Amino acid sequence: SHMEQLKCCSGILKEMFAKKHAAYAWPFYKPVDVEALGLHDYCDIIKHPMDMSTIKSKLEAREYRDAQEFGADVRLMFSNCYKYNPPDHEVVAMARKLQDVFEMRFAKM
Ligand SMILES: Cc1[nH]c(-c2ccccc2)cc1C(N)=O
Repeated sequence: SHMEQLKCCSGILKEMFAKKHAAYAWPFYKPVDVEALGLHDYCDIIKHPMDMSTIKSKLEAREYRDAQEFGADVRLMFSNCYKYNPPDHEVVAMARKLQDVFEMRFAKM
């Protein structure tokens, strides 16, 4: 059921925003501020930017037909981090930690 799926998707994103995962989930809360120092080339490398607040708004505006469409945006957010940043950057390790939380929840639904 697509309706039951999207309510579970809202639940997964709720845990991702919770205090428990806050230590590594904070860089993915809001869209990447391209006006900040060191992020002048972000728009040149990342063509489709995605973050948790945009996903939350897209769920509320019913922009996802099913769980797979929600999952695609969550993975786009992580893939943007892996593409733009160097492999040894701290944000890449944080992305892996938050993706572990998502992948385990997304598989068990
Ligand atoms: C995903 C991501 N978030 C941030 C960030 C930086 C400062 C404050 C809030 C978010 C940077 C990146 C990145 N370098 O990819």
